[PDB]
Amino acid sequence: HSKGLQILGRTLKASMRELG
Repeated sequence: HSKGLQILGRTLKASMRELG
């Protein structure tokens, strides 16, 4: 179940606030 939206959203969001 939602591990497959959790970790992607979390990773994507991290990826966009750890960007610069």
